[PDB]
Amino acid sequence: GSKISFPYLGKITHLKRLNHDTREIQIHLSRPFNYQSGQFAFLKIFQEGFESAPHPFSISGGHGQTLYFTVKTSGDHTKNIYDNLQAGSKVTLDRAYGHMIIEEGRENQVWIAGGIGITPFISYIREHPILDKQVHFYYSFRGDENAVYLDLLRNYAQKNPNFELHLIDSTKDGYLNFEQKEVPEHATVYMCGPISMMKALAKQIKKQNPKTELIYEGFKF
Ligand SMILES: Cc1cc2nc3c(=O)[nH]c(=O)nc-3n(C[C@H](O)[C@H](O)[C@H](O)COP(=O)(O)OP(=O)(O)OC[C@H]3O[C@@H](n4cnc5c(N)ncnc54)[C@H](O)[C@@H]3O)c2cc1C
Ligand SMILES: [Cl-]
Repeated sequence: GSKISFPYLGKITHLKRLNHDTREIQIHLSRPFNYQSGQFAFLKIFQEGFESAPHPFSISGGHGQTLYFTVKTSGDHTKNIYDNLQAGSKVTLDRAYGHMIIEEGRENQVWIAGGIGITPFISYIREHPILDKQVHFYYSFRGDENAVYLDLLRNYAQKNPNFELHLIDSTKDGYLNFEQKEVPEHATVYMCGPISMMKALAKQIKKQNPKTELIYEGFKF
């Protein structure tokens, strides 16, 4: 307990409904905030009609006094977020958490995202406009209407040729599968999506390419 730490006080400045069920929150904080792309944080909302309990969400962009989250409806709080959350509202955050720093991974990196699991990588893309690493990125989503940030990703491919982008619509091709997929020899694979999808892909990637490093963060929708 050798540090006195105060929560990060914030105001919500902008919101955008990216699709039918996912909403992007832009926050201004009272003082600069440390994180590294791939970490999450615990957000507490103070608006009439909202529970103020802390929910974790992956940080999906920002530096300094700007922080972004992208929320997919999955239950009542998130549904309330999509529907009713309002610019002006006060929020606090404790601090960054997680062991998924994309910076610290190898030169070579494979990225796998299922659904709203793309958020941590949007973080990376947003804060590294020119890309240093070598990236194969697999974005899996259930139907075009569950994809987000498409334009941002395509713009990023155009600016960064060392950025290689695969869009899988799982309803077209079936769940992503890495059995007959090879992996760069000295690569780090990062993954984020439904827990069910993580565990299945971990299995497939530790067996085919058992020499690969693999960091993931699951959740349930
Ligand atoms: C590290 C991490 C990062 C994350 N990042 C993100 C992110 O970037 N974006 C994002 O949208 N989410 C993210 N999540 C998930 C998010 O934290 C939760 O999904 C969210 O806080 C749930 O809030 P809720 O009240 O809407 O869900 P709840 O209503 O609490 O329920 C959650 C789930 O449980 C089920 N459920 C609800 N009520 C009941 C009941 N009475 N009985 C049985 N089952 C029930 C629902 O089907 C629902 O899907 C992350 C989670 C983790 C752990
Ligand atoms: Cl799951």
